[PDB]
Amino acid sequence: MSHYKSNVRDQVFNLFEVFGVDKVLGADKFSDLDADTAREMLTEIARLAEGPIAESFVEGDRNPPVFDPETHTVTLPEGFKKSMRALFDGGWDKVGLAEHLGGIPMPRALQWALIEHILGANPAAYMYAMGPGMSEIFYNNGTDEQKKWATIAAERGWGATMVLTEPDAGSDVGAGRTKAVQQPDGTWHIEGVKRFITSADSDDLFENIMHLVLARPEGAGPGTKGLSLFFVPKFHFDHETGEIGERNGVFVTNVEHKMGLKVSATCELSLGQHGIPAVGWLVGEVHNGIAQMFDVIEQARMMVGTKAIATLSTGYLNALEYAKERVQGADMTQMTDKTAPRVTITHHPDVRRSLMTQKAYAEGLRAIYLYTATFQDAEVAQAVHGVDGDLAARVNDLLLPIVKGFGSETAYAKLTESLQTLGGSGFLQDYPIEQYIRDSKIDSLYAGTTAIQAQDFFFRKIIRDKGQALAYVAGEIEQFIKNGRLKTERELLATALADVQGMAASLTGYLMAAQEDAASIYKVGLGSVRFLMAVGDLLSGWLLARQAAVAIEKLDAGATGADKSFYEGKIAAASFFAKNMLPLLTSTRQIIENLDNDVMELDEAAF
Amino acid sequence: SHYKSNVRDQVFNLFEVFGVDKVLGADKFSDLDADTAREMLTEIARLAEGPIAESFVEGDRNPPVFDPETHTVTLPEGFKKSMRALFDGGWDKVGLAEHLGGIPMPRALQWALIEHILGANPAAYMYAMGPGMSEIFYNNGTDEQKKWATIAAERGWGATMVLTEPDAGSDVGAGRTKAVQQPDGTWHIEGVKRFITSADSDDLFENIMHLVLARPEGAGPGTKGLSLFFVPKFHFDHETGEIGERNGVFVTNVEHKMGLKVSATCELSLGQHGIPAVGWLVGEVHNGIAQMFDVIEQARMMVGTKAIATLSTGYLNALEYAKERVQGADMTQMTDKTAPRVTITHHPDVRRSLMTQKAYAEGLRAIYLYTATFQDAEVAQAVHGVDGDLAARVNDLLLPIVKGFGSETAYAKLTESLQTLGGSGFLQDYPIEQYIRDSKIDSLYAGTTAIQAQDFFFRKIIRDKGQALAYVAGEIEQFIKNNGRLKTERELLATALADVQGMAASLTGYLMAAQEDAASIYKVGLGSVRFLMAVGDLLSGWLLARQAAVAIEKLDAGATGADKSFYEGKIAAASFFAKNMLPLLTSTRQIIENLDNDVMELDEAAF
Ligand SMILES: Cc1cc2nc3c(=O)[nH]c(=O)nc-3n(C[C@H](O)[C@H](O)[C@H](O)COP(=O)(O)OP(=O)(O)OC[C@H]3O[C@@H](n4cnc5c(N)ncnc54)[C@H](O)[C@@H]3O)c2cc1C
Ligand SMILES: Cc1cc2nc3c(=O)[nH]c(=O)nc-3n(C[C@H](O)[C@H](O)[C@H](O)COP(=O)(O)OP(=O)(O)OC[C@H]3O[C@@H](n4cnc5c(N)ncnc54)[C@H](O)[C@@H]3O)c2cc1C
Repeated sequence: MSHYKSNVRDQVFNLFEVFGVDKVLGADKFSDLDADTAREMLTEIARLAEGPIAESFVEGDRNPPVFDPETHTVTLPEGFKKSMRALFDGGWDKVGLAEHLGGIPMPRALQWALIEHILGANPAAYMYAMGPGMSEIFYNNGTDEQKKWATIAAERGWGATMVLTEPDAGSDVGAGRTKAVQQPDGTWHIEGVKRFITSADSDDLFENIMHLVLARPEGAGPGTKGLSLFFVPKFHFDHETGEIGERNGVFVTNVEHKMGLKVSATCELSLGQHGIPAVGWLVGEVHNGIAQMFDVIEQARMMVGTKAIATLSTGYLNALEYAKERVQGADMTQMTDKTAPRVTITHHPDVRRSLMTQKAYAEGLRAIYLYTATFQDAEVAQAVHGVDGDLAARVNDLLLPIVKGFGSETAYAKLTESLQTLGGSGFLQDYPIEQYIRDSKIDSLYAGTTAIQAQDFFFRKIIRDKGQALAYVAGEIEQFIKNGRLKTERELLATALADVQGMAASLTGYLMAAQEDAASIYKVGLGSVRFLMAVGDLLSGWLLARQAAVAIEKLDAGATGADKSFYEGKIAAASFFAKNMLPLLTSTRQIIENLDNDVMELDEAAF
Repeated sequence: SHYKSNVRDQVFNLFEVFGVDKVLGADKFSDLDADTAREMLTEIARLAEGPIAESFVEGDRNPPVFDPETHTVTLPEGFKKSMRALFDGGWDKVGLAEHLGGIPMPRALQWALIEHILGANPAAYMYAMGPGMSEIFYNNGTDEQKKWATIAAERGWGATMVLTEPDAGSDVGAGRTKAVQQPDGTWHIEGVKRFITSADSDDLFENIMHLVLARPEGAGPGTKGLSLFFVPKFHFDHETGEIGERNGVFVTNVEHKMGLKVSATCELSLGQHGIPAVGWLVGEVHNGIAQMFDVIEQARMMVGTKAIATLSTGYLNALEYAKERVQGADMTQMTDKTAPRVTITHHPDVRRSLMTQKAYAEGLRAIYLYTATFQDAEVAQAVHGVDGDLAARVNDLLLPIVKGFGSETAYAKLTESLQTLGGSGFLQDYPIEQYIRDSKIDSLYAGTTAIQAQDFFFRKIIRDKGQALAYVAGEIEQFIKNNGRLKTERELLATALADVQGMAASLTGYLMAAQEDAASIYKVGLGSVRFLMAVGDLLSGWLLARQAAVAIEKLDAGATGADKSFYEGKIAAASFFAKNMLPLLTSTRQIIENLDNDVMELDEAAF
């Protein structure tokens, strides 16, 4: 089969046996989608991923897109376009889309589980397919007139882009200088050069592309607050009929050559620089740009995290399958005997250490993003968590930089163990892991760098939140800890929780002391990422231990066969994660408790 | 011009820290004084940064092309031109024995010289390793073979180490390639080898010496039954060197790799094309694995030095970028959207990252130069006061560190180099992504990290009765025991030293328990790589601390300007490493003290 190895079994286990998302299925908003249909949906997109979607994974990397300066367009390899047609023909770009736009209603937890398969098999395919979802965001933010245009864009499956970054403005979005000039007829002319725009052109995949463009109206103030969001289509079109008209002045001028994710066209995009204006329409006919744009950013951050987790999962399973077949060496209990029987490398302790490390972090990360997704629907959050809409939103916002930052960083690091498991053959393009590594390196960078995620997590999602979302999560961990076979795990989780509370308190002190000693805030920065990673480790450990508790109940009730093996691995992974990952948080707390500004006072020249 | 060298740090180590200048101008090194040594470094650094580095990108983007009908490789012109610059300067004869054309010099200086080639275009050094292998052949050869080795070295023949088969990588002793003795005393070699570096190399050289492991007919199993053979690509006149008829050793494939693409990695068929692969028994004795390990020890030294060289230019690139990239306001002014924009070196996380790159890069540089100072009996005596036997044992202990810890650390920290560039880090326009790809294999060839860790524990500690390890620990204890401007660092090093001693005792106890319950030996394997990495952290922190002590004395004495900045940076690095890296070893010790065989007893089906 393909490079892509899916894990529907683990998804369903999470959705049903752990979090109880089936308990909203079949009723009210989900009245026409039951537990059986949901599972059949996941099996169906998994087969599509493993089949036609994954089939062009290698081709997209080896035969990447080409920019044509003679038409300012991009050409995509034929095999990949065939994969995109499979994705559209099955309607998959419209699941979790609102019903009035043609979508099938469902819990966000099920939606992201479905998308995992596309991100595992060929992640750029999903990125090119994000158009209808951005049309929906345009709808929810648009005037009534604009809501008709967005409906046309979704129904016709136009592509879309998120257009923020400029050469001098990436992390600092508010430094952007792309300009908006209001016209007598109420439209705007956008003038600027944007950089690194994913899917800014898409060959002939779609009949139009909606660029959602941040730009500074003439006379507006500085920073992100001065920005507005504009609907800037690639082609003008009839506002009632949708018929495609003349070309608008928004042109790709280059495509970047990248380490990976090569089949995703990453483009420099010029607005109003080629002799015709880039006409835009103020979204909502209100000036509220960064706020509107962050509806898009939040989705993109969820997607990047889920992508990284999807890639590690298929990386692990590839590594595992390889280890099961590769004969090399004697059993360590016979290491001195040179006539001893050769064994498969799963018999070797370092390999099992490596595989269990890969397994626990992949499964722990899947649990994290599905858990994050159970707070993205007010009604799921009520039904499975007992929390109201306001708390749910804050808990989701707390968890997003974890999915994104902890997910991106952990997936790329643990794929190293996946490649290591293949020995020298892991360094070959013949196997998919080296491409997994190159494709996933970008996950720590776009949709906001790990450092930006760590800062949002602490400053905005904890401090500004007054700790409500964090206090909720920590309280759920504490309950699990208070409650036999899982006593050691609970004791280790107790230590990890205290360690994370200690780190939170040290950083809070550094921040609060900045009122009387400005440079104190630097210690917050020095510690932020390690703190984010620690909370990620804590969540992984908790959720795996929760999985183990369910697995114990299921084995006690008589699980057999393949089910019994699955449950047994949950117990093993949870125990291994508690005994091998969690204790390091203690040293990390002590390190964060002793941070100082020596590294900040050093002359730049001494580096 | 990707390659950024650091001759200043090399000289600082060679002379101010380790005192290699003490043997320069005396006995074996009479014609090389400290001035000439310094000029040799500056000279090859200039060559590396210019002509050698010039084809780094070309070799990746335009990799060798294989003709299966001729069984040859075509290399890209720009890269062959870099190879000619290397040869025209005599840099394929560094540290070669004087009677082969070499300039005598301590191994510490030679490896420092090679560092620049490995940083600039590592595959160029690999192609140029022929003369060094000729010298190894010389040392192991008969008087008549010594004459062939003299010819090969003088004519600049390339060379290969030929061990790996599809079914024998880590387990060298499972090799099935056969050697068939002929009545005249030559042998015919028959078999297929795999992953052979430089098995063909275009027209770079007039011949290749293949050093081939093969099993004489009827010999026993395992590594002890293997013999080592001289198998030239071309037959040649043993008196004049004149090249004769093609010998029966043909490249039949060339791998497609994630990185190091300009290095032809080849399937090599001996005696499969109707032409015998004639081989000559090295030293006309049956001692193959012992003989070949002279080669493996150089290769492991080279791979480590490669990883380290690449991280260093990785970091120096990241630092130069950070110094000129403006993004965001200072953290003391985050709230103010009017604040001045700053260069990213002002941000805590970036300074954390740069100092992590710096401390590991410079700590590793110190490790490999430290290791080299035990590689000459005369340098070890003059610099350390140790006899030749202890010197060899210490060098043997440190090589899996250089290789295993060097390779794993360099690859991991390059991730920070790439992150410093933000999204541009993901572009091929900058060299970091190729550093990552090129260096991923350093954890794999010349023995995987797990084989390094197994070698370290069982052979370089247990079979050594702890003597070399006890020597190094004693030196560390001496530094700790002896101003109190470094009291905190010495206290942290004291905890780390005891942590590592604790780990060694635990693993030793698991081994001893294996006399009673064989399965206990699995715990050694589970912990071996973490122990290797611990010792590497201990050495890094100790050597950085020694560097800081030197820098303090030199600052106290009145260093100004660029010297002052350099010395300040060493103090900041030693302090940062002790406070941010070393404490984690306490958690690692506690994890190793609680290893258990659960993960070993788990059904393979539960993964
Ligand atoms: C493949 C790819 C696709 C992309 N697609 C899109 C797209 O469709 N739309 C779009 O708008 N953008 C897109 N981007 C842009 C991407 O989001 C930016 O590259 C990213 O936000 C980082 O910005 P930058 O490259 O300017 O790096 P910089 O902001 O210059 O950051 C460089 C370094 O400085 C650090 N840093 C910066 N500011 C701070 C701070 N305040 N505190 C601490 N550290 C800091 C960063 O962490 C990083 O280590 C894409 C990028 C890539 C690589
Ligand atoms: C670019 C490149 C160039 C190379 N050039 C050469 C060359 O010129 N000459 C040459 O002779 N070889 C060469 N090699 C071969 C290289 O040395 C081998 O790939 C390496 O020794 C690992 O062997 P393997 O690929 O068969 O992996 P395997 O031996 O099959 O190992 C796969 C996995 O099992 C683990 N494992 C295996 N045995 C054990 C054990 N006993 N205990 C614990 N874990 C174990 C490994 O650590 C790894 O994680 C090259 C390899 C590459 C990638």
